[PDB]
Amino acid sequence: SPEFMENFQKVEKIGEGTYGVVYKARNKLTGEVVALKKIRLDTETEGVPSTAIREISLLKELNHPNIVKLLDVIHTENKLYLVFEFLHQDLKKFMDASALTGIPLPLIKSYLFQLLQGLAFCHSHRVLHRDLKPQNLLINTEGAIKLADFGLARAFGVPVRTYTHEVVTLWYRAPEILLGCKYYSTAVDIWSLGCIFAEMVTRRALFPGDSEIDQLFRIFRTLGTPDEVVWPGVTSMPDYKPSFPKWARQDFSKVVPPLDEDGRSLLSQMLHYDPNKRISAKAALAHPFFQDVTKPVPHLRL
Ligand SMILES: O=S(=O)(O)c1cccc2cccc(Nc3ccccc3)c12
Ligand SMILES: O=S(=O)(O)c1cccc2cccc(Nc3ccccc3)c12
Ligand SMILES: COc1ccc(O)c(-c2nc(N)nc(N)n2)c1
Repeated sequence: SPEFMENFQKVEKIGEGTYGVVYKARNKLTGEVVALKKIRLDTETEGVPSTAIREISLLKELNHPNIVKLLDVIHTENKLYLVFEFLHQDLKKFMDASALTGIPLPLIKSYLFQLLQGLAFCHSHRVLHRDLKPQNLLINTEGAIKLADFGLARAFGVPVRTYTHEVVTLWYRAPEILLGCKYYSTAVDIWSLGCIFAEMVTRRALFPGDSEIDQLFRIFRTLGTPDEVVWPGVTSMPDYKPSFPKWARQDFSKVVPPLDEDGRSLLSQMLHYDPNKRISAKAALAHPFFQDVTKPVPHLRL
C-alpha cells in the first residue's frame, strides 16, 4: 500500500544534513516514528545523469546494520521524501555532550569497529561514502552507529540542491583529493575515518582547515610534507607545487596523547599519505587495537 505524505505527522526537526532539514515524524497509520528527508529535485538540464542514477541504485541495494535503513521513497510534486528508520542523535552531538569528559575508550573502539564494518561492506559493493564526518554518523540507544548522508549528490552531479547550514567537509578530506588526483579510491573514506578516530580521542578536530591550501598545510605540518619516498608520485599530482613549505613529521605522542602503540599503529595506517599503502577497512578490522572490542551502551539525555 503506497505511503503518502499526508500519512505522516511532523514531530520535530532533528537535524539538517547535506539535504536540508531532517524531521522526526510519526506514521499516522502504524504509529511508527521515522526520520524524513526532503529532496528537492531540479531538472536544471535534462535530468539526473545515468551514472548518478546507477550510484543511487547501488546505494539503495545496501542492507547492513551499520548503514541507516531507507524504508521507503515517496514521490509527489517535483519532490521526493526519503523515509528512514529513526535514530536519536549523531556522533557530533554526542561528542560535544561528552567533550568535557571524553567518549570512553571502549565506546570509541566499538564505534570505530562498526564504522569500519559498514565501510568494508560499502567498499566491497563499489560504494564510497565520500563525506565522512561526525555530523553524518548516527547512533542509537542500543550502541550501534550508522553511516548516513553519503556524498553522492555532489559527487555525481545529481540535480538536487544541497546544504543548509554551511560547510566544514574540508577537515576530513583526503590529501590526494586536495592535490587534485584524477581518480581517487576507497582509501579516501579510511582517511576521513582516521581523522574522526583522532577527534574522538582528543576531543578536537585533527585538521580544521578553512581553505583547500590551508587544509593541506595543516596536514603537512602534522604528518610532514610528503615527498617521493613517502608517497611515490606526489610531486607530479595536478595541484602539487614544489613551493610547498617543508615540515617534518610530528610524534603521535603529541598528536594523540591518550593513544598507545596499538591505537597509534592503527591511526598511522589510516592516515598514510599514499592511498595505495593506506590500510583498507577490511584489514583494519583485524588490527590488534580491536582485540578486546565490545558493544557498550552509550548514555544520552534529550
Ligand atoms: O530512485 S529513487 O528511489 O526515486 C531515489 C532515491 C533516493 C534519492 C534520489 C535522488 C535523486 C533521484 C532519485 N530517483 C528518482 C527517479 C525517478 C524520478 C525522480 C527521482 C532518487
Ligand atoms: O540520504 S542518505 O543518508 O545519504 C542515504 C542513506 C542510506 C541509503 C540511501 C539510499 C539512496 C539515497 C540516499 N541518499 C541520497 C539522497 C539524495 C540524493 C542522493 C542520495 C541514501
Ligand atoms: C538518512 O539520514 C538520516 C536518517 C535518520 C536519522 O534519524 C537522521 C538523523 N537523526 C538525528 N537524530 N540527528 C541527525 N542529525 N540525523 C539522519
